[PDB]
Amino acid sequence: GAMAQNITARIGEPLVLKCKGAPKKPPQRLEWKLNTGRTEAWKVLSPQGGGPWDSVARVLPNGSLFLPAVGIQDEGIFRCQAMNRNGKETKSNYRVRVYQIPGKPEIVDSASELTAGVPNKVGTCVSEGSYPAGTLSWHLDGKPLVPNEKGVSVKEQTRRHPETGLFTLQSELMVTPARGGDPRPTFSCSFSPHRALRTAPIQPRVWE
Amino acid sequence: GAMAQNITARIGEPLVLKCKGAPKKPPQRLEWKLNTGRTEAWKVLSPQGGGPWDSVARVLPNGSLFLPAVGIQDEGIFRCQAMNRNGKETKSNYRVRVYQIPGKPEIVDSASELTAGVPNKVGTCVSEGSYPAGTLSWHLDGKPLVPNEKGVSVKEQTRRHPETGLFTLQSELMVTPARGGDPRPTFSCSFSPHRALRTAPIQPRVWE
Ligand SMILES: Cc1cccc2c(-c3cn[nH]c3)c(C(=O)O)[nH]c12
Ligand SMILES: Cc1cccc2c(-c3cn[nH]c3)c(C(=O)O)[nH]c12
Ligand SMILES: Cc1cccc2c(-c3cn[nH]c3)c(C(=O)O)[nH]c12
Ligand SMILES: Cc1cccc2c(-c3cn[nH]c3)c(C(=O)O)[nH]c12
Ligand SMILES: Cc1cccc2c(-c3cn[nH]c3)c(C(=O)O)[nH]c12
Ligand SMILES: Cc1cccc2c(-c3cn[nH]c3)c(C(=O)O)[nH]c12
Ligand SMILES: [Cl-]
Repeated sequence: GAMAQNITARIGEPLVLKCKGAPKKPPQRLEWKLNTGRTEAWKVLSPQGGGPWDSVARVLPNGSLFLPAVGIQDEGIFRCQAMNRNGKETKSNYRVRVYQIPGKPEIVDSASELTAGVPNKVGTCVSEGSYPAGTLSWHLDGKPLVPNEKGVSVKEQTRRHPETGLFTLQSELMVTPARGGDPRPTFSCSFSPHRALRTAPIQPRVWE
Repeated sequence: GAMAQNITARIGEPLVLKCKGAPKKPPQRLEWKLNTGRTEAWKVLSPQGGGPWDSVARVLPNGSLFLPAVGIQDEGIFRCQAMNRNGKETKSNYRVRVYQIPGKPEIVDSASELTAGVPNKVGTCVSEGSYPAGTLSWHLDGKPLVPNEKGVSVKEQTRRHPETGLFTLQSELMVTPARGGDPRPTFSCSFSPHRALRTAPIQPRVWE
């Protein structure tokens, strides 16, 4: 596409996009153009408004475009074109990506006792309500645990809420602990999209 | 009053105030209370909306209060109170003051020729369209010119636009230049509400 400002908008929160260069109050010669999941190619929005788009996006007295509640379908490109009283044309170009922060991740069904030298199911971590999906990762004493490595196996699962489209992630961690290691290791789970959300650590005990 | 967050809102621009602690989507147990120039003491706004207030301020799906175009009469106090799913009450308290930036100040009717030793009309400076009024100040070589001093006299005039309520300021500067000084001094005028807006300097000639 063209040079744009990248906007990240939270699902459910309002979004205001400025039409740069426009008159501060009506009358204004401006046009908004948007191409999102709600549109078949470009849709033109006028200051006069009207029609179904009035429940979704309206042009404000100052010429900004306002979306009361951003949803998944508003991902896309939003463009404004305006004229001054002087006569200069100004263009504004936005790449809108939407997001939702899931709830705090949770470790469920954790093991109390690992046996060094064999593979062990450590636990299952669950994140609910993210958009885009994101990923779950595991940590040992603060160091990141890399899958397909030192007897570390991770399996993951993504599910979509049938109506909101928000993702629920489930991650299963299996380790083979090393004979002669920390007999009380600390495992955590973190969600990464924005900062990271970490779980409460689990501290199982190992046969050495 | 009580402890509040101070909000400065530009006349003509939208304003969104977050109702902290509220659920991100309906159903929500929340109330907005506002006391501004549009109200006789407190006015309560509900998520259901309705009535004349729908042309002025509405409660968004996330419980924020939205004002499409702030005006002078929206100065005052905006309060929210909410219950989350856990059950805690959260309060949000805002003191909203509105403002407008005037256009660039201009020197009109400047003198090209001053005579040192007598009082001289240097010029007249004009600012249009501020809220609150603000004040005009004069500068000599970049250093601020203080009234009631070395033959420095300033007279000022404030006018109100009969429909928008915005202020137009007019300032007249009179100096008594000093014999033996800069024979080509530089005078500017600045508006102070936020940064300061300065005029193009005027450079008269002084007969020492
Ligand atoms: C009456 C009226 C005024 C303004 C826009 C629309 C649209 C529409 C155009 N693209 N997306 C929606 C429709 C429809 O979709 O039928 N009707 C409208
Ligand atoms: C109750 C309520 C609260 C907040 C916004 C709206 C809008 C609306 C404003 N801009 N875009 C949509 C409409 C509508 O007129 O459909 N109703 C609303
Ligand atoms: C590259 C670019 C950046 C920002 C705005 C535009 C517009 C445009 C938006 N409304 N009206 C026109 C157009 C075009 O449609 O030509 N191109 C643009
Ligand atoms: C201040 C004031 C003057 C006149 C009417 C109303 C209404 C109203 C509600 N439903 N129909 C009208 C409300 C409100 O309940 O928000 N406030 C008002
Ligand atoms: C009652 C009423 C009549 C006509 C327009 C609006 C708007 C509005 C239009 N563009 N932007 C905002 C709002 C609001 O969303 O507050 N209410 C309105
Ligand atoms: C001090 C203070 C800060 C923030 C909100 C409130 C509210 C209140 C707002 N809507 N509903 C109640 C009240 C009250 O009116 O009890 N006091 C408050
Ligand atoms: Cl007046």
